[PDB]
Amino acid sequence: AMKQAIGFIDSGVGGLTVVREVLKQLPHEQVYYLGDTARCPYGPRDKEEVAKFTWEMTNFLVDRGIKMLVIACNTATAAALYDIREKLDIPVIGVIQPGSRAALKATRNNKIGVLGTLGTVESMAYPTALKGLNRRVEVDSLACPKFVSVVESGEYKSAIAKKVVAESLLPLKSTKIDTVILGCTHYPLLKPIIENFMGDGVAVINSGEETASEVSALLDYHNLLDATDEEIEHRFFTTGSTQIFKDIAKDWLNMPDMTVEHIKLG
Amino acid sequence: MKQAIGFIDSGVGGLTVVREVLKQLPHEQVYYLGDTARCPYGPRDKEEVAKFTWEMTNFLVDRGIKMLVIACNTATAAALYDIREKLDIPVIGVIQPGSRAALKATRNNKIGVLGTLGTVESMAYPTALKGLNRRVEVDSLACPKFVSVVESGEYKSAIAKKVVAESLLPLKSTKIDTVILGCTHYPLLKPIIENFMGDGVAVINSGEETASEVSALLDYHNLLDATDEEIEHRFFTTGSTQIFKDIAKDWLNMPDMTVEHIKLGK
Ligand SMILES: [Cl-]
Ligand SMILES: [Cl-]
Ligand SMILES: [Cl-]
Repeated sequence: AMKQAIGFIDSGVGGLTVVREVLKQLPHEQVYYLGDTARCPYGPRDKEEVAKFTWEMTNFLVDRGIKMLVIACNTATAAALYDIREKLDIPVIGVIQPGSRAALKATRNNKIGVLGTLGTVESMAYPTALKGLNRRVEVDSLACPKFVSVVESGEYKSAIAKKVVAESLLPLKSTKIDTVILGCTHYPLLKPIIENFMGDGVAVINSGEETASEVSALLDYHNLLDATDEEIEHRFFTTGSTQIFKDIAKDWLNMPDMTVEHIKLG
Repeated sequence: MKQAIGFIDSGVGGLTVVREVLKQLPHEQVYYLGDTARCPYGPRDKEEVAKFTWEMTNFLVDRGIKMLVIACNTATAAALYDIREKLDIPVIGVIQPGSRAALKATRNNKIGVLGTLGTVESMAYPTALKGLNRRVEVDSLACPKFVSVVESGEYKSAIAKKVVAESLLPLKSTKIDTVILGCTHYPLLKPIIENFMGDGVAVINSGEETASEVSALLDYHNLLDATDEEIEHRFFTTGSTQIFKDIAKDWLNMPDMTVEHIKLGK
Protein backbone atom coordinates (compact mmCIF):
# COMPACT_ATOMS: atom_id res chain seq x y z
CA ALA A 1 0.00 0.00 0.00
CA MET A 2 1.06 3.59 -0.77
CA LYS A 3 -0.60 5.19 2.27
CA GLN A 4 1.86 5.64 5.14
CA ALA A 5 0.47 6.08 8.65
CA ILE A 6 1.01 8.92 11.03
CA GLY A 7 2.01 7.31 14.33
CA PHE A 8 0.69 8.31 17.77
CA ILE A 9 1.97 6.95 21.08
CA ASP A 10 0.62 7.39 24.62
CA SER A 11 0.29 5.63 28.00
CA GLY A 12 -3.34 4.75 27.16
CA VAL A 13 -6.38 6.48 25.66
CA GLY A 14 -5.05 10.05 26.14
CA GLY A 15 -3.57 10.30 22.66
CA LEU A 16 -7.04 9.78 21.21
CA THR A 17 -7.62 13.47 21.98
CA VAL A 18 -5.03 14.30 19.30
CA VAL A 19 -6.29 11.56 16.96
CA ARG A 20 -9.81 13.01 17.00
CA GLU A 21 -8.48 16.35 15.73
CA VAL A 22 -6.30 14.64 13.11
CA LEU A 23 -9.38 12.76 11.84
CA LYS A 24 -11.05 16.16 11.49
CA GLN A 25 -8.25 18.25 9.96
CA LEU A 26 -6.48 15.54 7.94
CA PRO A 27 -9.30 13.14 6.84
CA HIS A 28 -7.20 11.39 4.17
CA GLU A 29 -4.46 10.38 6.56
CA GLN A 30 -4.14 6.92 8.09
CA VAL A 31 -3.61 6.65 11.86
CA TYR A 32 -1.47 4.06 13.71
CA TYR A 33 -2.04 4.45 17.46
CA LEU A 34 -0.34 2.75 20.41
CA GLY A 35 -1.54 3.05 24.00
CA ASP A 36 0.64 1.42 26.63
CA THR A 37 -2.37 0.68 28.83
CA ALA A 38 -0.66 -2.08 30.85
CA ARG A 39 2.09 0.22 32.21
CA CYS A 40 -0.26 3.11 32.79
CA PRO A 41 0.05 5.31 34.78
CA TYR A 42 3.24 6.93 33.45
CA GLY A 43 2.70 9.87 35.82
CA PRO A 44 4.75 8.67 38.80
CA ARG A 45 7.60 7.09 36.79
CA ASP A 46 11.10 8.55 36.51
CA LYS A 47 12.26 10.36 33.37
CA GLU A 48 14.66 7.56 32.34
CA GLU A 49 12.01 4.82 32.49
CA VAL A 50 9.41 6.96 30.70
CA ALA A 51 11.92 7.56 27.89
CA LYS A 52 12.73 3.85 27.71
CA PHE A 53 9.00 3.05 27.32
CA THR A 54 8.50 5.85 24.80
CA TRP A 55 11.32 4.30 22.77
CA GLU A 56 9.76 0.81 22.91
CA MET A 57 6.51 2.34 21.63
CA THR A 58 8.37 4.33 18.98
CA ASN A 59 10.33 1.32 17.71
CA PHE A 60 7.09 -0.64 17.50
CA LEU A 61 5.43 1.93 15.21
CA VAL A 62 8.58 2.63 13.12
CA ASP A 63 8.65 -1.13 12.42
CA ARG A 64 4.97 -1.06 11.29
CA GLY A 65 5.87 1.88 9.03
CA ILE A 66 5.14 5.50 9.82
CA LYS A 67 5.98 8.73 7.93
CA MET A 68 5.72 10.85 11.11
CA LEU A 69 5.45 10.44 14.89
CA VAL A 70 3.33 12.32 17.40
CA ILE A 71 4.29 11.79 21.04
CA ALA A 72 0.67 12.20 22.16
CA CYS A 73 1.57 12.14 25.86
CA ASN A 74 2.90 14.99 27.96
CA THR A 75 5.34 13.18 30.21
CA ALA A 76 6.70 11.24 27.21
CA THR A 77 7.23 14.51 25.33
CA ALA A 78 9.11 15.95 28.31
CA ALA A 79 11.09 12.77 28.84
CA ALA A 80 12.08 11.84 25.30
CA LEU A 81 10.94 14.18 22.43
CA TYR A 82 14.31 15.78 21.75
CA ASP A 83 16.17 12.48 21.76
CA ILE A 84 13.58 10.82 19.49
CA ARG A 85 13.42 13.79 17.06
CA GLU A 86 17.21 13.80 16.96
CA LYS A 87 17.68 10.10 16.23
CA LEU A 88 14.84 9.52 13.72
CA ASP A 89 14.71 11.18 10.27
CA ILE A 90 10.91 11.44 10.11
CA PRO A 91 9.13 14.40 11.69
CA VAL A 92 8.50 14.00 15.43
CA ILE A 93 6.44 16.36 17.61
CA GLY A 94 4.93 16.39 21.09
CA VAL A 95 1.92 17.99 22.75
CA ILE A 96 3.50 20.53 25.17
CA GLN A 97 4.41 23.26 22.74
CA PRO A 98 1.06 23.23 20.92
CA GLY A 99 -0.89 23.53 24.19
CA SER A 100 1.37 26.37 25.21
CA ARG A 101 0.67 28.20 21.91
CA ALA A 102 -3.10 27.55 22.35
CA ALA A 103 -3.16 28.80 25.93
CA LEU A 104 -1.21 31.97 25.15
CA LYS A 105 -3.75 32.62 22.33
CA ALA A 106 -6.75 32.12 24.64
CA THR A 107 -5.66 34.14 27.69
CA ARG A 108 -6.96 37.70 28.27
CA ASN A 109 -5.01 38.55 31.48
CA ASN A 110 -1.89 36.33 31.01
CA LYS A 111 -2.59 34.17 34.08
CA ILE A 112 -2.40 30.56 32.88
CA GLY A 113 -3.11 27.41 34.89
CA VAL A 114 -1.78 23.98 33.94
CA LEU A 115 -3.28 20.62 34.93
CA GLY A 116 -1.03 17.58 34.73
CA THR A 117 0.46 14.38 36.11
CA LEU A 118 3.19 14.40 38.73
CA GLY A 119 5.93 13.73 36.20
CA THR A 120 4.77 16.56 33.96
CA VAL A 121 4.38 19.10 36.75
CA GLU A 122 7.76 18.22 38.19
CA SER A 123 9.49 18.50 34.79
CA MET A 124 8.52 22.24 34.64
CA ALA A 125 8.18 21.75 30.85
CA TYR A 126 5.00 23.81 30.72
CA PRO A 127 6.26 26.89 32.54
CA THR A 128 9.55 26.69 30.61
CA ALA A 129 7.80 26.41 27.26
CA LEU A 130 5.26 29.17 28.11
CA LYS A 131 7.77 31.70 29.41
CA GLY A 132 10.07 30.85 26.50
CA LEU A 133 7.28 32.14 24.23
CA ASN A 134 6.15 35.03 26.48
CA ARG A 135 8.33 35.81 29.51
CA ARG A 136 5.59 37.95 31.17
CA VAL A 137 2.99 35.17 31.38
CA GLU A 138 2.29 33.83 34.87
CA VAL A 139 2.04 30.04 35.05
CA ASP A 140 0.81 27.93 37.93
CA SER A 141 0.53 24.15 37.74
CA LEU A 142 -1.72 21.76 39.64
CA ALA A 143 -1.14 17.98 39.72
CA CYS A 144 -4.27 15.79 39.38
CA PRO A 145 -3.15 12.18 40.17
CA LYS A 146 -6.73 10.73 40.11
CA PHE A 147 -7.76 11.99 36.63
CA VAL A 148 -5.92 9.32 34.57
CA SER A 149 -7.47 6.35 36.48
CA VAL A 150 -10.97 7.79 36.21
CA VAL A 151 -10.52 8.17 32.44
CA GLU A 152 -8.85 4.76 31.92
CA SER A 153 -11.63 3.09 33.96
CA GLY A 154 -14.27 4.68 31.67
CA GLU A 155 -15.91 6.58 34.58
CA TYR A 156 -15.16 10.02 33.09
CA LYS A 157 -18.81 10.97 32.45
CA SER A 158 -20.09 9.72 35.78
CA ALA A 159 -20.95 11.23 39.17
CA ILE A 160 -17.64 10.14 40.73
CA ALA A 161 -15.81 11.95 37.91
CA LYS A 162 -17.74 15.14 38.82
CA LYS A 163 -16.61 14.84 42.45
CA VAL A 164 -12.88 14.17 41.85
CA VAL A 165 -12.69 17.17 39.46
CA ALA A 166 -14.43 19.41 42.04
CA GLU A 167 -12.03 18.25 44.78
CA SER A 168 -8.87 18.53 42.66
CA LEU A 169 -9.56 21.86 40.97
CA LEU A 170 -11.03 23.84 43.91
CA PRO A 171 -7.68 25.64 44.50
CA LEU A 172 -7.90 27.32 41.06
CA LYS A 173 -10.89 29.36 42.27
CA SER A 174 -8.63 31.16 44.75
CA THR A 175 -6.63 32.57 41.81
CA LYS A 176 -7.49 34.86 38.86
CA ILE A 177 -6.42 32.29 36.25
CA ASP A 178 -8.48 32.74 33.08
CA THR A 179 -7.07 29.88 31.00
CA VAL A 180 -6.45 26.27 32.09
CA ILE A 181 -4.31 23.94 29.93
CA LEU A 182 -5.27 20.29 29.95
CA GLY A 183 -1.62 19.25 30.16
CA CYS A 184 -2.32 15.53 30.16
CA THR A 185 -3.81 14.19 26.95
CA HIS A 186 -6.32 12.15 28.97
CA TYR A 187 -7.97 15.20 30.56
CA PRO A 188 -10.13 16.39 27.62
CA LEU A 189 -12.33 13.33 28.35
CA LEU A 190 -13.19 15.23 31.57
CA LYS A 191 -13.50 18.62 29.81
CA PRO A 192 -17.30 19.11 30.06
CA ILE A 193 -17.03 18.47 33.82
CA ILE A 194 -14.02 20.79 34.17
CA GLU A 195 -15.82 23.57 32.23
CA ASN A 196 -19.01 23.35 34.28
CA PHE A 197 -17.00 23.49 37.48
CA MET A 198 -14.80 26.45 36.45
CA GLY A 199 -17.60 28.31 34.64
CA ASP A 200 -17.60 30.64 31.64
CA GLY A 201 -14.74 32.88 32.82
CA VAL A 202 -12.05 30.22 32.31
CA ALA A 203 -11.07 28.89 28.85
CA VAL A 204 -10.15 25.19 29.20
CA ILE A 205 -7.66 24.22 26.51
CA ASN A 206 -7.58 20.86 24.73
CA SER A 207 -4.16 20.80 23.07
CA GLY A 208 -5.30 18.33 20.38
CA GLU A 209 -6.54 20.80 17.81
CA GLU A 210 -3.30 22.79 17.77
CA THR A 211 -1.24 19.56 17.72
CA ALA A 212 -3.25 18.33 14.67
CA SER A 213 -2.66 21.61 12.86
CA GLU A 214 1.05 21.23 13.44
CA VAL A 215 0.87 17.71 12.05
CA SER A 216 -0.89 19.12 8.99
CA ALA A 217 1.67 21.96 8.77
CA LEU A 218 4.73 19.67 8.83
CA LEU A 219 3.28 17.11 6.40
CA ASP A 220 2.32 19.90 4.00
CA TYR A 221 5.76 21.45 4.54
CA HIS A 222 7.69 18.33 3.54
CA ASN A 223 5.27 17.13 0.84
CA LEU A 224 4.34 14.13 2.98
CA LEU A 225 0.55 14.57 2.71
CA ASP A 226 -1.14 11.51 1.26
CA ALA A 227 -2.41 12.09 -2.30
CA THR A 228 -4.09 8.68 -2.71
CA ASP A 229 -7.64 7.33 -2.78
CA GLU A 230 -6.50 4.08 -1.16
CA GLU A 231 -8.90 2.97 1.51
CA ILE A 232 -7.96 4.20 4.98
CA GLU A 233 -7.14 1.39 7.46
CA HIS A 234 -6.67 2.90 10.90
CA ARG A 235 -4.92 0.53 13.33
CA PHE A 236 -5.01 0.78 17.11
CA PHE A 237 -2.79 -1.19 19.46
CA THR A 238 -2.94 -1.51 23.26
CA THR A 239 -0.83 -3.39 25.80
CA GLY A 240 -4.02 -3.93 27.81
CA SER A 241 -7.46 -5.34 27.05
CA THR A 242 -8.96 -4.49 23.62
CA GLN A 243 -12.66 -4.25 24.59
CA ILE A 244 -12.19 -1.60 27.29
CA PHE A 245 -10.04 0.38 24.83
CA LYS A 246 -12.71 0.00 22.13
CA ASP A 247 -15.47 1.15 24.51
CA ILE A 248 -13.56 4.37 25.35
CA ALA A 249 -12.27 4.96 21.84
CA LYS A 250 -15.67 4.43 20.19
CA ASP A 251 -17.19 6.97 22.60
CA TRP A 252 -14.52 9.64 21.97
CA LEU A 253 -14.13 8.97 18.24
CA ASN A 254 -17.06 8.54 15.88
CA MET A 255 -15.80 5.12 14.74
CA PRO A 256 -18.03 1.98 15.22
CA ASP A 257 -15.96 -0.47 13.12
CA MET A 258 -12.65 0.17 14.84
CA THR A 259 -9.82 -2.40 14.61
CA VAL A 260 -8.15 -2.75 18.01
CA GLU A 261 -5.34 -5.20 18.76
CA HIS A 262 -3.38 -6.28 21.83
CA ILE A 263 0.44 -6.39 21.56
CA LYS A 264 3.57 -6.82 23.77
CA LEU A 265 6.38 -4.36 24.62
CA GLY A 266 9.64 -5.22 26.46
CA MET B 1 23.17 36.04 18.10
CA LYS B 2 19.69 37.48 17.48
CA GLN B 3 18.29 36.83 14.00
CA ALA B 4 15.07 38.29 12.62
CA ILE B 5 12.00 36.64 11.17
CA GLY B 6 11.86 37.91 7.58
CA PHE B 7 8.68 39.03 5.82
CA ILE B 8 8.43 39.99 2.15
CA ASP B 9 5.32 41.55 0.55
CA SER B 10 4.27 43.72 -2.40
CA GLY B 11 3.02 46.41 0.04
CA VAL B 12 1.44 47.02 3.46
CA GLY B 13 -0.94 44.03 3.60
CA GLY B 14 1.64 41.73 5.14
CA LEU B 15 1.81 43.96 8.23
CA THR B 16 -1.42 42.16 9.31
CA VAL B 17 0.69 38.99 9.57
CA VAL B 18 3.46 40.85 11.37
CA ARG B 19 0.83 41.98 13.86
CA GLU B 20 0.02 38.39 14.86
CA VAL B 21 3.72 37.48 15.10
CA LEU B 22 4.15 40.43 17.52
CA LYS B 23 1.29 38.96 19.64
CA GLN B 24 2.32 35.31 19.52
CA LEU B 25 6.11 35.72 19.37
CA PRO B 26 6.88 38.89 21.36
CA HIS B 27 10.57 37.93 21.87
CA GLU B 28 11.31 37.86 18.14
CA GLN B 29 12.50 40.76 15.97
CA VAL B 30 10.91 41.19 12.55
CA TYR B 31 12.38 42.46 9.28
CA TYR B 32 9.62 43.48 6.89
CA LEU B 33 10.13 44.41 3.26
CA GLY B 34 7.24 45.89 1.30
CA ASP B 35 7.79 46.48 -2.42
CA THR B 36 5.30 49.40 -2.70
CA ALA B 37 7.04 50.89 -5.76
CA ARG B 38 5.98 47.89 -7.89
CA CYS B 39 2.61 46.86 -6.38
CA PRO B 40 0.03 45.61 -7.10
CA TYR B 41 1.67 42.29 -8.08
CA GLY B 42 -1.64 40.54 -9.03
CA PRO B 43 -1.76 41.49 -12.74
CA ARG B 44 1.99 40.95 -13.36
CA ASP B 45 3.85 38.16 -15.17
CA LYS B 46 4.15 34.89 -13.16
CA GLU B 47 7.87 34.67 -14.03
CA GLU B 48 8.61 38.37 -13.32
CA VAL B 49 7.06 38.13 -9.86
CA ALA B 50 9.55 35.35 -9.00
CA LYS B 51 12.48 37.62 -9.91
CA PHE B 52 11.10 40.39 -7.64
CA THR B 53 10.41 37.94 -4.84
CA TRP B 54 13.98 36.60 -5.12
CA GLU B 55 15.35 40.15 -4.96
CA MET B 56 13.44 40.79 -1.71
CA THR B 57 14.54 37.47 -0.18
CA ASN B 58 18.19 38.09 -1.02
CA PHE B 59 17.92 41.54 0.60
CA LEU B 60 16.64 40.06 3.87
CA VAL B 61 19.03 37.06 3.85
CA ASP B 62 21.95 39.52 3.52
CA ARG B 63 20.69 41.08 6.79
CA GLY B 64 20.55 37.80 8.75
CA ILE B 65 17.16 36.13 8.85
CA LYS B 66 16.32 32.78 10.43
CA MET B 67 12.88 32.45 8.83
CA LEU B 68 11.07 33.83 5.81
CA VAL B 69 7.33 34.48 5.56
CA ILE B 70 6.17 35.31 2.03
CA ALA B 71 3.08 37.40 2.83
CA CYS B 72 2.27 38.01 -0.82
CA ASN B 73 -0.13 35.46 -2.33
CA THR B 74 1.21 36.04 -5.85
CA ALA B 75 4.77 35.67 -4.58
CA THR B 76 4.04 32.36 -2.86
CA ALA B 77 2.41 30.81 -5.96
CA ALA B 78 5.32 31.94 -8.16
CA ALA B 79 8.41 31.03 -6.09
CA LEU B 80 7.83 29.43 -2.60
CA TYR B 81 9.10 25.95 -3.52
CA ASP B 82 12.18 27.29 -5.33
CA ILE B 83 13.07 29.57 -2.41
CA ARG B 84 12.89 26.69 0.16
CA GLU B 85 15.15 24.51 -1.90
CA LYS B 86 17.84 27.17 -2.32
CA LEU B 87 17.79 28.65 1.20
CA ASP B 88 18.76 26.74 4.34
CA ILE B 89 16.12 28.43 6.49
CA PRO B 90 12.38 27.71 6.82
CA VAL B 91 10.18 29.54 4.30
CA ILE B 92 6.35 29.60 4.30
CA GLY B 93 3.42 31.50 2.76
CA VAL B 94 -0.02 32.49 4.10
CA ILE B 95 -2.16 30.27 1.83
CA GLN B 96 -1.62 26.88 3.48
CA PRO B 97 -2.05 28.34 6.97
CA GLY B 98 -5.29 30.09 5.97
CA SER B 99 -6.54 26.83 4.48
CA ARG B 100 -5.52 24.87 7.55
CA ALA B 101 -7.31 27.41 9.75
CA ALA B 102 -10.51 27.21 7.62
CA LEU B 103 -10.63 23.40 7.90
CA LYS B 104 -10.53 23.72 11.72
CA ALA B 105 -13.34 26.30 11.72
CA THR B 106 -15.75 24.79 9.17
CA ARG B 107 -18.52 22.49 10.36
CA ASN B 108 -20.30 21.76 7.05
CA ASN B 109 -17.16 21.80 4.78
CA LYS B 110 -18.48 24.72 2.72
CA ILE B 111 -15.88 27.45 2.53
CA GLY B 112 -15.73 30.81 0.79
CA VAL B 113 -12.52 32.47 -0.32
CA LEU B 114 -12.27 36.27 -0.64
CA GLY B 115 -9.38 37.90 -2.48
CA THR B 116 -7.99 39.93 -5.32
CA LEU B 117 -8.99 39.01 -8.89
CA GLY B 118 -5.45 37.55 -9.28
CA THR B 119 -5.54 35.35 -6.18
CA VAL B 120 -8.98 33.87 -6.91
CA GLU B 121 -8.05 33.25 -10.57
CA SER B 122 -4.89 31.35 -9.46
CA MET B 123 -7.00 28.87 -7.46
CA ALA B 124 -4.20 28.77 -4.84
CA TYR B 125 -6.76 28.46 -2.04
CA PRO B 126 -8.93 25.74 -3.57
CA THR B 127 -5.74 23.90 -4.56
CA ALA B 128 -4.45 24.02 -0.95
CA LEU B 129 -7.87 23.29 0.57
CA LYS B 130 -8.53 20.18 -1.52
CA GLY B 131 -4.94 18.99 -0.92
CA LEU B 132 -5.98 18.62 2.73
CA ASN B 133 -9.62 17.62 2.30
CA ARG B 134 -10.98 16.60 -1.10
CA ARG B 135 -14.67 16.68 -0.04
CA VAL B 136 -14.61 20.38 0.91
CA GLU B 137 -16.74 22.73 -1.21
CA VAL B 138 -15.09 26.04 -2.05
CA ASP B 139 -16.59 29.23 -3.55
CA SER B 140 -14.20 31.96 -4.66
CA LEU B 141 -15.12 35.64 -4.92
CA ALA B 142 -12.98 38.52 -6.17
CA CYS B 143 -13.38 41.70 -4.09
CA PRO B 144 -11.63 44.42 -6.17
CA LYS B 145 -12.61 47.37 -3.95
CA PHE B 146 -11.34 46.02 -0.60
CA VAL B 147 -7.62 46.78 -0.97
CA SER B 148 -8.39 50.52 -1.46
CA VAL B 149 -10.99 50.64 1.34
CA VAL B 150 -8.20 49.38 3.57
CA GLU B 151 -5.15 51.38 2.34
CA SER B 152 -7.17 54.60 2.23
CA GLY B 153 -8.42 54.08 5.81
CA GLU B 154 -12.14 53.96 4.81
CA TYR B 155 -12.39 50.60 6.68
CA LYS B 156 -12.72 52.71 9.87
CA SER B 157 -16.13 54.06 8.80
CA ALA B 158 -19.73 53.50 7.68
CA ILE B 159 -18.80 53.89 4.00
CA ALA B 160 -16.92 50.55 4.32
CA LYS B 161 -20.14 48.89 5.49
CA LYS B 162 -21.92 49.51 2.17
CA VAL B 163 -18.96 48.32 0.10
CA VAL B 164 -18.79 45.04 2.07
CA ALA B 165 -22.57 44.44 1.82
CA GLU B 166 -22.44 45.01 -1.95
CA SER B 167 -19.40 42.82 -2.62
CA LEU B 168 -20.30 39.89 -0.36
CA LEU B 169 -24.06 39.72 -1.17
CA PRO B 170 -23.83 36.58 -3.38
CA LEU B 171 -22.53 34.65 -0.31
CA LYS B 172 -25.81 35.01 1.65
CA SER B 173 -27.45 32.72 -0.95
CA THR B 174 -24.91 29.99 -0.06
CA LYS B 175 -24.61 27.72 3.00
CA ILE B 176 -20.93 28.70 3.55
CA ASP B 177 -19.96 28.54 7.25
CA THR B 178 -16.35 29.72 6.88
CA VAL B 179 -14.83 32.61 4.93
CA ILE B 180 -11.07 32.94 4.34
CA LEU B 181 -9.76 36.48 4.06
CA GLY B 182 -7.41 35.55 1.22
CA CYS B 183 -5.74 38.96 0.95
CA THR B 184 -3.53 40.22 3.78
CA HIS B 185 -5.24 43.67 3.66
CA TYR B 186 -8.68 42.19 4.43
CA PRO B 187 -8.32 41.58 8.19
CA LEU B 188 -8.85 45.35 8.77
CA LEU B 189 -12.37 44.62 7.35
CA LYS B 190 -12.98 41.51 9.55
CA PRO B 191 -15.40 43.06 12.11
CA ILE B 192 -17.48 44.56 9.30
CA ILE B 193 -17.47 41.20 7.46
CA GLU B 194 -18.44 39.32 10.66
CA ASN B 195 -21.41 41.61 11.31
CA PHE B 196 -22.58 41.23 7.72
CA MET B 197 -22.26 37.43 7.56
CA GLY B 198 -23.50 36.88 11.15
CA ASP B 199 -22.79 34.45 14.02
CA GLY B 200 -23.04 31.34 11.79
CA VAL B 201 -19.88 32.19 9.79
CA ALA B 202 -16.26 31.99 10.99
CA VAL B 203 -14.10 34.61 9.28
CA ILE B 204 -10.44 33.62 8.97
CA ASN B 205 -7.53 36.01 9.43
CA SER B 206 -4.80 33.84 7.94
CA GLY B 207 -2.21 35.87 9.85
CA GLU B 208 -3.07 34.07 13.08
CA GLU B 209 -2.37 30.55 11.82
CA THR B 210 0.66 31.81 9.89
CA ALA B 211 2.10 33.22 13.11
CA SER B 212 1.47 29.88 14.86
CA GLU B 213 3.34 27.96 12.16
CA VAL B 214 6.23 30.40 12.46
CA SER B 215 6.21 29.64 16.20
CA ALA B 216 6.01 25.89 15.57
CA LEU B 217 8.81 25.87 12.97
CA LEU B 218 11.17 27.96 15.09
CA ASP B 219 10.49 25.59 17.96
CA TYR B 220 11.17 22.49 15.80
CA HIS B 221 14.64 23.89 15.04
CA ASN B 222 15.32 25.20 18.59
CA LEU B 223 15.45 28.76 17.20
CA LEU B 224 12.95 30.44 19.55
CA ASP B 225 14.51 33.36 21.44
CA ALA B 226 13.85 33.27 25.19
CA THR B 227 14.52 36.99 25.53
CA ASP B 228 12.89 40.22 24.55
CA GLU B 229 15.57 42.71 25.64
CA GLU B 230 17.51 43.41 22.46
CA ILE B 231 14.70 43.65 19.92
CA GLU B 232 15.37 45.89 16.94
CA HIS B 233 12.78 45.58 14.21
CA ARG B 234 13.56 46.93 10.75
CA PHE B 235 10.95 47.97 8.20
CA PHE B 236 11.98 48.49 4.57
CA THR B 237 10.09 49.94 1.59
CA THR B 238 10.86 50.68 -2.05
CA GLY B 239 8.14 53.39 -1.99
CA SER B 240 7.17 56.18 0.42
CA THR B 241 8.54 55.66 3.93
CA GLN B 242 6.04 58.22 5.29
CA ILE B 243 2.89 56.61 3.74
CA PHE B 244 4.00 53.19 4.97
CA LYS B 245 4.94 54.41 8.47
CA ASP B 246 1.58 56.14 8.80
CA ILE B 247 -0.24 52.88 8.13
CA ALA B 248 2.20 50.56 9.93
CA LYS B 249 2.38 52.52 13.21
CA ASP B 250 -1.41 52.34 13.59
CA TRP B 251 -1.73 48.63 12.77
CA LEU B 252 1.27 47.51 14.82
CA ASN B 253 0.74 50.05 17.61
CA MET B 254 4.33 51.21 17.36
CA PRO B 255 4.55 55.00 17.39
CA ASP B 256 8.41 55.13 17.43
CA MET B 257 9.18 52.85 14.49
CA THR B 258 11.47 53.82 11.63
CA VAL B 259 10.93 52.90 7.98
CA GLU B 260 13.98 52.75 5.69
CA HIS B 261 13.74 53.39 1.93
CA ILE B 262 15.62 50.90 -0.27
CA LYS B 263 16.43 50.26 -3.92
CA LEU B 264 15.63 46.84 -5.52
CA GLY B 265 16.42 45.57 -9.05
CA LYS B 266 16.72 47.78 -12.14
CL1 LIG C 1 1.16 12.82 31.14
CL1 LIG D 1 0.19 11.36 38.42
CL1 LIG E 1 -2.43 39.21 -0.28
